[PDB]
Amino acid sequence: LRPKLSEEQQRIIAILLDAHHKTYDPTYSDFCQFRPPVRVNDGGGSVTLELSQLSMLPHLADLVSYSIQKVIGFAKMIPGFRDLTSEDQIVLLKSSAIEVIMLRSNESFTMDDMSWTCGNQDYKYRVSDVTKAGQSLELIEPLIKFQVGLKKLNLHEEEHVLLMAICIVSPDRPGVQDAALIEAIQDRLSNTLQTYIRCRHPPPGSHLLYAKMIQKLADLRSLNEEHSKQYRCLSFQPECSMKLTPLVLEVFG
Ligand SMILES: C=C1/C(=C\C=C2/CCC[C@]3(C)[C@@H]([C@H](C)CCCC(C)(C)O)CC[C@@H]23)C[C@@H](O)C[C@@H]1O
Repeated sequence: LRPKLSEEQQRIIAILLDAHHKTYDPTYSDFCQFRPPVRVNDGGGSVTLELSQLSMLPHLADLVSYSIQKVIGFAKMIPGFRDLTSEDQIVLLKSSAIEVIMLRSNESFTMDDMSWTCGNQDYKYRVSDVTKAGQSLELIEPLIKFQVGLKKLNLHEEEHVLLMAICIVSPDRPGVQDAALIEAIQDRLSNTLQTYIRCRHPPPGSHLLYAKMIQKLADLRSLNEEHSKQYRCLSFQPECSMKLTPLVLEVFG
């Protein structure tokens, strides 16, 4: 069976596409406003040197902080999100922030050279640039594999935005009060996605794709946990707080 998208479902997709278009600048034109990226000579991938300098942290922390703000904006536009209490809204945002950033970054990720390309060389982020931000390969390598796998799904933008929405509105986040309401909202979203794939996504991908996308959400949980572990280590570095931002400190602290 391939039930047609209901008027409500079509409206949901429209709202999410619009929300994404208003919160994700494909030209990355604001990036020049972030603290400048600095790339020290670390061909050896020296953890000691990376931690001593954290040369790329101010820039990437600003990029992440900026992205969290955009995600907050996107989330507020998710149909039903505002029906939740502010406490639940914040619980969901803080817990999904890094995951949505990883998902949305797939738009700048390119398999041409396995980097996040957001402009000229200055705004091209490679594994080496992330390690220069004090991040561990224990996180970055799996992150890259995740990006490639997500790339290969060749998601329509409709699927991309629905996946980010579903990621955010997850009832199984620690601290949520009204898990029931959250699940109802997510189910409305998941049903839209499943319905969209079944009647709009041409094979060989008409089906099976929903399962692959849901698996990505599971992968994201592991990446989230891995990032939290690495962020903790990074936080031990003296003077690190100044290289981050208040929003970043709050979300991951
Ligand atoms: C942000 C966005 C972009 C890229 C994402 C990247 C590339 C650089 C390194 C990042 C920011 C990863 C880092 C492991 C996260 C480190 C954060 C912290 C220093 C606080 O522990 C996660 C996603 C990666 C650019 C654009 O796609 C908008 C998107 O929204």
